[PDB]
Amino acid sequence: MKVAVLGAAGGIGQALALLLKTQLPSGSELSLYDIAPVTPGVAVDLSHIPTAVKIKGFSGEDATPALEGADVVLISAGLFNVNAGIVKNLVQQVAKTCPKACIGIITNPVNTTVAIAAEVLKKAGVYDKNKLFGVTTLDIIRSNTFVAELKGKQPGEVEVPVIGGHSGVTILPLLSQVPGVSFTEQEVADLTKRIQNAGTEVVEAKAGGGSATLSMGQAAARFGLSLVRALQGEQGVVECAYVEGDGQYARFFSQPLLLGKNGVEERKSIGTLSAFEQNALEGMLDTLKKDIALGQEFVN
Ligand SMILES: [Ag+]
Ligand SMILES: [Ag+]
Ligand SMILES: [Ag+]
Ligand SMILES: [Ag+]
Ligand SMILES: [Ag+]
Ligand SMILES: [Ag+]
Ligand SMILES: [Ag+]
Repeated sequence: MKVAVLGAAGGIGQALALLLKTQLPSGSELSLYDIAPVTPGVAVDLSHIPTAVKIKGFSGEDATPALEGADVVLISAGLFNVNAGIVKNLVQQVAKTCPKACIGIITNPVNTTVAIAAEVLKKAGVYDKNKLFGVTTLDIIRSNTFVAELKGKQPGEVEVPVIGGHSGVTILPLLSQVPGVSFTEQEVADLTKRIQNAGTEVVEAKAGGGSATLSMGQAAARFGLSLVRALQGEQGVVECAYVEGDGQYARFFSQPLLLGKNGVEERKSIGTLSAFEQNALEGMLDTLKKDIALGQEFVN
């Protein structure tokens, strides 16, 4: 099982490649691609770590050598028009090479970049809605951290469902579904406000030094590993991701997903929502639908 990381020389990409090199199952393969000429040396660097994960790095404007045989493609390359054009170009490159591969978009704005990728794969006639994922895992592990700190739980034993989008008011953590933990109405609003603004927390603390890179690589690594495990045939692998589903709330929407040997095996229901959550859901659907349309019009 081969994972291709497009944009592997950036902050997110290098952290993701390090975690995949050290945590991918034995026998996996890892290919790094980035326009930065350092990328082949990034792979040789990681190649000295003693794990059973073959790794090779590529540069230049042609990513196709890195994409050959890839079963999973994670795109973290990357103002909006520049990043939007980068996502569209790289997804067009994947459609020429590995039309099967599961594709996880990390490049922000995820609410828009996933719609960009979908319209591209459609134009190439290779689009499979069970194989395109918007990586929203950072919202989950942030919610796990904030809930565990507030409620005095072990951070590794808390799992918060997070649905909707990946930006601002479209991030809706379903705090009413955390087992064994109850929240006041003040704690729900406060936690929701911090979870929706957590990206700005990092930008301000970095004093202009950028946004989240290390925790984003950790979240992307968690999702990629779950995908790889499910593609190997492991059962009961459930992760949340921004995907094109039934369109009950929006064309793309983050929800629990049973993963399988072909990507999505079943889109699980979001479950019961509290009054606060159902109101936060319908209050942000307009912004989410506009996020999607922005990506749809960028391609069309
Ligand atoms: Ag392939
Ligand atoms: Ag291929
Ligand atoms: Ag696949
Ligand atoms: Ag797939
Ligand atoms: Ag992210
Ligand atoms: Ag979730
Ligand atoms: Ag989930």
